[PDB]
This record gives sequence, C-alpha cells and structure tokens, in this order.
Amino acid sequence: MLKSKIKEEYVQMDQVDWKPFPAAFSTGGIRWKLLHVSPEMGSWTAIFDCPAGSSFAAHVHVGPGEYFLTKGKMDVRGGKAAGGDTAIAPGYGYESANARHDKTEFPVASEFYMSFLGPLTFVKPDGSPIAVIGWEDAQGAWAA
Amino acid sequence: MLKSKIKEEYVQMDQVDWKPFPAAFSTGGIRWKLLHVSPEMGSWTAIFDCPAGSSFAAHVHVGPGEYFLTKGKMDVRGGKAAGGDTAIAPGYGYESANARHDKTEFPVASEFYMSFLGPLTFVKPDGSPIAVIGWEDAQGAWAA
Amino acid sequence: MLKSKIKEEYVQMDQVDWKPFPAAFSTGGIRWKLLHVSPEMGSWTAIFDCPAGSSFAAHVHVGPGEYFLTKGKMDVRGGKAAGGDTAIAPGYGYESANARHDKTEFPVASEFYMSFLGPLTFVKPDGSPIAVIGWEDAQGAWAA
Amino acid sequence: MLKSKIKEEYVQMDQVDWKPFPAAFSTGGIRWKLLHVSPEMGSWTAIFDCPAGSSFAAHVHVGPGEYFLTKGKMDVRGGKAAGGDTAIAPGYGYESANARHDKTEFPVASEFYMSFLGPLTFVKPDGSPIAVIGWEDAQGAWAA
Ligand SMILES: [Cl-]
Ligand SMILES: [Cl-]
Ligand SMILES: [Zn+2]
Ligand SMILES: [Zn+2]
Ligand SMILES: [Zn+2]
Ligand SMILES: [Zn+2]
Ligand SMILES: [Zn+2]
Ligand SMILES: [Zn+2]
Repeated sequence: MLKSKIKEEYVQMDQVDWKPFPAAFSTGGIRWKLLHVSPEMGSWTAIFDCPAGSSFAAHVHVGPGEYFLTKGKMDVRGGKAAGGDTAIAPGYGYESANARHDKTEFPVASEFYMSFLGPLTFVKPDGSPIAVIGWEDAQGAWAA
Repeated sequence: MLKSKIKEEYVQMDQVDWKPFPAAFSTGGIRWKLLHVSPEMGSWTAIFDCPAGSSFAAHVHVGPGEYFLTKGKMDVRGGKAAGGDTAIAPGYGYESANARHDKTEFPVASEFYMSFLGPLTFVKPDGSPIAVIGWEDAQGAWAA
Repeated sequence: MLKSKIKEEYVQMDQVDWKPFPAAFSTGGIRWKLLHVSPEMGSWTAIFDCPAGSSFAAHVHVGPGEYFLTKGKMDVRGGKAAGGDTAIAPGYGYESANARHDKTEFPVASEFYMSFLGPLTFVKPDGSPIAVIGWEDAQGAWAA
Repeated sequence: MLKSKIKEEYVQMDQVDWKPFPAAFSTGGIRWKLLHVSPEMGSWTAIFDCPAGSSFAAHVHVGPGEYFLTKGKMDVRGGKAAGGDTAIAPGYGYESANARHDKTEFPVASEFYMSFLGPLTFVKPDGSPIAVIGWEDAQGAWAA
C-alpha cells in the first residue's frame, strides 16, 4: 500500500478554550490546551496555564521534552537552589529522556509550551509506576 | 564547548555470548544480546534467542518497534487467526506506537532482531503498569 | 561501554543576544537564537524575530517541525488565501515531513519558536538541492 | 475526528522478490526489498543484496541508521584500517546522525538489513548535494 505524506496542521490558539488539567496529575488549578499529537512517533505538544502555587504530580519523562516558558516562573528538578533549574520567562528547557520531575511547580502564575516525545510515567514516592500517560491519553482527556 | 556528533558503533555479534533475558518479564528461557542503546531518544536494539513455548510478559509499546524474525515463528497480538499476526522467518514486522502485546509467544524455536523507540510498559491484566522498561533498563540488565 | 543519561538544559532567553539569520537563507532582516541541538536524533530548536516584509528562502522539511508563533503573522505554504495557512499569534503549526515551504514570510513583525526534526533542504525553483541545513549547521552558524 | 493509532504491519520477506536498487546511487547491481516506510517521522527500513564489488554513492546520513549485516563483509567510513569499520556477518552497526559514507562497499557478496531515520543526502566530492533521498523516495523507487 502506497502511503501518503502527513497533513500539515494549524491551530488558532486563542480560539481554543482552556480546559482544566486532570486533578489526578496536578494541583492548584492548572489548565491546558492540547495542540498536537503524533500517533506514529508518540509525540504530543500542549500549552499550560498554571496559577501561582500550582504543581504537577511526580513523574518521569521516558523521552525528551522541550519547553518554552513564556510567562512566569517554574521550578524544575527542585529549582536552581536545589540543583535543578528555575525557569524564568522567557526560558527554554531541554528535559532529557529519563528526567525525574518529582514536583514541577509554579511559584508565579505561568504559561509554558511543551513538546514531549513519548509518555510521562507518573510515579509513587518509591518510584513504582502509577500511570503511563502519553499522546493517546492526552488526546482522549482533551477531546473525548 | 559545542556539542559533538555521536560516535558510530560496531558489534561483532558472534563474539558476544547470549545472556539470559530477565525472568521477570519473560518465560521459557529466552536469551538475548543487547546491541545498542540511544540515551537521547530512548531507543534500543537487541537480538533474541527464543525457545519453543517461550513468551514475553504482557506489555505495551510506547513507541514504534520493528523486528526481523530470522528463525522460527512468532505469534504477535494473538496470532493471525485472532486478528493479529503470525510471523514466519524470514519476516519483518512494524509494531506501531501503543501496540498491546499481551502474550507474544513462540510456537517454535526462534530468533529475532528488534529495535524499540522508547520503553515497554509491562502491565497487569487490568492494564496497570508493573514496570516501564526502556533503554537504560535494557543496558542495566545487560551490563552486569 | 556504559552510557549515561543526557544532561538537562536551561537557557535564559533574554540573556542571549539575537544574531542575524544568514542572508543566504532569508531576506528582510530576520534574527534568531539557537536554543538547543540534539546530536543523536538530529533535532534542533530556535526562536526567530522577523521584521515585517521578511521571508525565508525556499526549502523542504525532511522531518516534522512544530512552531509556536508568539507575535505577529506568518504566511506558510502560501497563506490561507492560497490554500496554505496564515498563522496569527497565538498560533501553533505542525509542518509534516516533506512539507515544502517556497516562501515562508512575515506580513507583520513576528516572533516564532520552532523545533525541527532533521534538516531543511534549501531548493532551487526546479526543486534541486542547494544546501541541507541541520543541527550541526545551525550550531556552527550560532556558536562558531 | 480523533486521530487513530497507526496500523501494525507484517511482511513475509521470502514472498517478496528482490528488485534492482537505483543505479543513480549505487554500483555493482545491488538489489533490495523495501520493508517499511514511516511517513510521519521519515524513517524507512530495507534489506539489501550486495554483490562483491558493489557500492553506494557518496552520502551523508541526516539521522541515525542501524544495520544488521547478515551475510558477507562491508567497509564503512573507509574500513577499519582507515579509522572506519569493516563489518563481518553477523555484524551490527550504529551509524550516527551526520555520518559521512563516501564509499560504503562490499568486498564479498553480502546482505544487510538497515533502518534509516530521515534521508540520505547523496553528495558531490565537494560536499554539494545531488539528491536528498528519504522515505518517500524509497517508496517511489520500490513501488513502480
Ligand atoms: Cl498514549
Ligand atoms: Cl547538520
Ligand atoms: Zn516533567
Ligand atoms: Zn512487544
Ligand atoms: Zn526506565
Ligand atoms: Zn519551513
Ligand atoms: Zn550510509
Ligand atoms: Zn525526498
């Protein structure tokens, strides 16, 4: 079977409503827009609106992810003081495969765009997996 | 101060002994040779020696995998009779991101080479994750 | 040889100066910041500052690319009127492998962040390759 | 309206005839079987039947490639004597992004399986691009 090329996509982001990000995987009122999923590679891209005081549940990146913090301030891997990074808008980060994000948090109301290659493994304190959340999970939470 | 290109690799495969593949994730005394891991993308490549009756524990591919069955016969996604496939050497298979392999098994003594983008999530019958096994887990099981 | 995991990275983007984007591949005064290169996969990520009236030379994406237009307006694949897209900030686009970008242009002063998997093939009107420009080329133009 | 998972594939390789590999990019009467193309990422996978003395035209890998030499002997990056490698079956090789293969050649009748992420840029001796040959080019050469 001859395969065709993949269609290009365009999203007018201000004509897409924010949705609450699942409470199972965050606290403090985080909202999101899913922008794209790639079913073949398993990559996906989203933007997040994160109130001051908000955070994501503990997780591990199984593939590389890259972010552009456009507004605010984000502590990753503990924040700069703890030997991680404190992203301050405008900030770019490369979170490598295997990166462990125990409590990514937002000291200031923030907005960040992130692309992910593959899923996030949400983990218990002992590192055991709770949920493996990737493109398909994202698409369903966004659109189903 | 600038990043370098990644080094090329070569493995003389017949000068590498088969090692036992982890019992936690397989049955039947499967052996393997780990050939490559890619830390950045999280891909990994190995060849497997699979006795008749052997199998891998239930798992989900979080990214694409590609196999070359060089000897024997493998039932994947339940075998062709079940709407899956039954690979017979020489066979090639593309296992797409999110492919669910509840019991990939070998009715005949077999050998196959396979590359994996990202981890395999080994799952309980309800789909709960047991372990997410990726490049560094493969390396770790091979090394020592 | 045991391989280690890839280091995470952080770039404070407002402490990095804009550089002129090569005249060989653009017109109208485009500036850029290279944010990241991935030597293994060949991916790279940059942000661009594009004056009104500016454009990039004709090119083909050999892999997928994704952009976030944070300011302004960008005509891609001819613009919406011509059957491409007119990105209007805030806009997201997925430019698939093989996408042909004859004259990506900026009717309004714009800023966009883009990630690229693999190089761009800059082409002559007849489609013949002039230059294949990827992570390594980007890193050298940025940093050497 | 939501994107579907990519379909799995299977090829019974012995029920596919060898076809001639393009003369534009090789010497010696190499034959091949194209096994898979991935439109989204731009990867592709094939097996090659290479007569003694055969070779591929000078090229650069824009992304990683991985080969399994199942029969014979291949000199890559000039052969091991030149600081390259000389693969002897059974051999595995990782050819990293940006690997320059001026004359990959076969001193003995050989066969190898290889997966490619992205295109090969075939080059003139000065490094100028002649042709960028990727998944869709492979498909096109195979199909008809
Ligand atoms: Cl998923
Ligand atoms: Cl490059
Ligand atoms: Zn994270
Ligand atoms: Zn499997
Ligand atoms: Zn792991
Ligand atoms: Zn473009
Ligand atoms: Zn090559
Ligand atoms: Zn092409």
